[PDB]
Amino acid sequence: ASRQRKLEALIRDPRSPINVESLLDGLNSLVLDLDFPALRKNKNIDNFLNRYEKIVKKIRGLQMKAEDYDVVKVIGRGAFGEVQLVRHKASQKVYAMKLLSKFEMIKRSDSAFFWEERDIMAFANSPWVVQLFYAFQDDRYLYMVMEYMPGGDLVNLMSNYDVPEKWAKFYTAEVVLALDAIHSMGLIHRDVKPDNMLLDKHGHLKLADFGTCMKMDTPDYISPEVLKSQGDGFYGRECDWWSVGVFLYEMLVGDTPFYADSLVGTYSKIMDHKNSLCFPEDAEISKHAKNLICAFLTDREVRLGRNGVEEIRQHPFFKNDQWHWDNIRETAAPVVPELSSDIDSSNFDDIEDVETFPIPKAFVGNQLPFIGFTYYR
Amino acid sequence: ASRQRKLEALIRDPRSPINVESLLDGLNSLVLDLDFPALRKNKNIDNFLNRYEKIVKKIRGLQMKAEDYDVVKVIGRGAFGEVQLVRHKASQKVYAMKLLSKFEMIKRSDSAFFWEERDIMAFANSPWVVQLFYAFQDDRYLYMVMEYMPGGDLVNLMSNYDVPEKWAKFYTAEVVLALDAIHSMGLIHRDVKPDNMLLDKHGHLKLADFGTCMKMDETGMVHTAVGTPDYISPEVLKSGFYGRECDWWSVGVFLYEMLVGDTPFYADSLVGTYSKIMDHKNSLCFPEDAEISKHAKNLICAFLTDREVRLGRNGVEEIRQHPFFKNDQWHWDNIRETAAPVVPELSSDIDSSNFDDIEVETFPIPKAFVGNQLPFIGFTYYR
Ligand SMILES: COc1cccc([C@@H](C)NC(=O)N2CCN(c3ccncc3F)CC2)c1
Ligand SMILES: COc1cccc([C@@H](C)NC(=O)N2CCN(c3ccncc3F)CC2)c1
Repeated sequence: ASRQRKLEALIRDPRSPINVESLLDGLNSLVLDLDFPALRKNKNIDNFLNRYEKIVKKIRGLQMKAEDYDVVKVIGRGAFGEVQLVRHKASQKVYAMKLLSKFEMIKRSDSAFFWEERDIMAFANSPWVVQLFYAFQDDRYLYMVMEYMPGGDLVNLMSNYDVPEKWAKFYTAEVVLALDAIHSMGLIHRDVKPDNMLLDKHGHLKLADFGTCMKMDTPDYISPEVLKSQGDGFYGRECDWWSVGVFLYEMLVGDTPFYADSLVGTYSKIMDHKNSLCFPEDAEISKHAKNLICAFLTDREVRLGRNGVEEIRQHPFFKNDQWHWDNIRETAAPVVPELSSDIDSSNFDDIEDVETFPIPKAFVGNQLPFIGFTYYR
Repeated sequence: ASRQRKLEALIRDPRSPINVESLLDGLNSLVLDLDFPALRKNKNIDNFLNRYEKIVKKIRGLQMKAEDYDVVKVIGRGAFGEVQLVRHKASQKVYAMKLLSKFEMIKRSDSAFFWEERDIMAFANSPWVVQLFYAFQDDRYLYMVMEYMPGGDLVNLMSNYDVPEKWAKFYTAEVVLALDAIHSMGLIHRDVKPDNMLLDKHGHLKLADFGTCMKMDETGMVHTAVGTPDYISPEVLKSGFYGRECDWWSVGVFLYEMLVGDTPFYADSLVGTYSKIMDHKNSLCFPEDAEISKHAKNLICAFLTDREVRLGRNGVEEIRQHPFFKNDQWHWDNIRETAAPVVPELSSDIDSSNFDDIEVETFPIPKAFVGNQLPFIGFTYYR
């Protein structure tokens, strides 16, 4: 009665683990996990597969797949895969496509980070967060089709420009609002660095790579609390604000505040931040700028953005003739990328470069961890 | 594009193996098959189950289940389970509910017959076929909820009445139309007997128990020998392939049993019966005390021949046109809308007086994945 309506409503909902796409993943995964000669000696398994052989072929053909896209260039490599500039053959539309290796994720006991990353991108519904259009999978890989950010990352920008203060003010403010959005979604980022900051066709910020994001209840940018925790300890949204401090320093000064040749040296410097933070005497930087940086680069307890974002927004470093907080993203960016075509990847550095699951002797469920991943916007 | 529309259309279709109910069976089955302590030592399995623990509880609660019905009486027992007169607690509506044991079906290498049985009752869309309203499953059982047939079976009727010819004419004609419907759906019944013939509240026939039904080829034949023997045809005995004509043999037998009161090829032993059936040219003899017309005898004989020359080889028209069926009471286009010979006098909606009174082991906890629920993925059906 109402029960059939209730159940139908669960299945309709795109956030549901039992939506149509998830239920299909369930089927595809089961077939992938069971379709091996050794396992088909079991008559239950063999007859099941025979019954569902035809229909699962049909589905694989109809459903979205890697073959539906043409790979133009690899624009990123990461711990568990790569990012590809692609074009969808039919629509001719250009996207960024993130690939994640199932084998590697399983092998290296790390097979749950993608869920929040997927959800953030699918559902944030925010101009500070990169949009996911499609998520799908093969037997080897998870794929995430996102909107292509042709302006490249902030690491790129800082390496190709001496950044004046007015620019840094803009970018910092955009990072501030972006992080606030993430925080509103109940998330701590945990890895705010310019590698994870991307510029759109109009030179405006969007955040990408949400692989460290956690739902609330490289060391250069890590905060002292997070450092001391990992030997347990707990921490909050203020740890991201530390990283903004670092970011602003890097932009204005051009080196990282706690740079050392080794990683251990850097940790040691960060821990000793009260003494180690020194603005070089040749650095062309305002008092307000220095003030803000220092406000961020304190112990967790007294750090700017402990009492939320307003105190950050109200800081006088951010005073300017060009933009307000309510309209910054709708204003002219410092650097609008000059792009020659829809596949222009000039703001992305070139990249130079496999093993699958072994054929199992019994049921092992290597596809089980990824049931639910598929998403069609 | 159109692909997402094509795929959606597959899932919408109630005949599809990937409809929503089937996809859910898929999930439930996977959880039932994996949720055992030994298997959860595999981290893929354990974490999957943890993720899907809550939502699968929710689903089990929402979905139809045996607990939703109150069992009033067991009205039938069969090879792989039982038939229960039930009442659905909320609606208060009465149904017949057929149960089939998963364990037994698996154990006794017979785990596909129910598919056609389900489909026949779900989709026949015919007054000669018992309507299935719901099909569902537990970890132990398949359930089929059907319309309750309070008039009982023809075995019952024959035992409680000397059946005159006019009656037999009626019931035979109803069986003829019923079998024609089954045949139109592309099916050979293979087990036409009065046990499988049931009377509704108004005393009219519907067929039930489609457990022997087979889908014909594109050439009408079917491919190891089923049935209680009295009603089995010589071709099916000697088999080997056979067609729709083997059901018509059984109608011959049925008509004989109604009119005469014993089976045409009765013997004390089974071997004697087979021997008689095989020798039907000589063995078929109408007893001198039997109340039966020439036309009746003619029809029976027309059915009780070798497959090659049997009535209903050239379809049903020749059967319908046989003069035995001529009468003052009904035509073929309206028979079922005319007054039945015996309207059951029933005291209540749970009256089972036309049903005779009626006088367990589960799957072991498996050490590795074995997929005992896999054979039943797709069974669930909500009309
Ligand atoms: C742990 O596994 C992986 C696998 C691949 C990549 C990564 C990290 C290094 N970077 C990343 O995920 N991204 C998101 C997509 N980014 C865009 C590039 C253009 N357009 C839009 C993007 F979102 C680029 C950075 C980690
Ligand atoms: C092989 O396993 C089984 C298990 C149980 C029953 C059977 C067979 C022997 N009988 C059967 O299927 N039926 C259909 C339901 N029938 C109705 C009874 C009242 N009302 C409506 C019915 F359809 C009564 C006979 C076989």
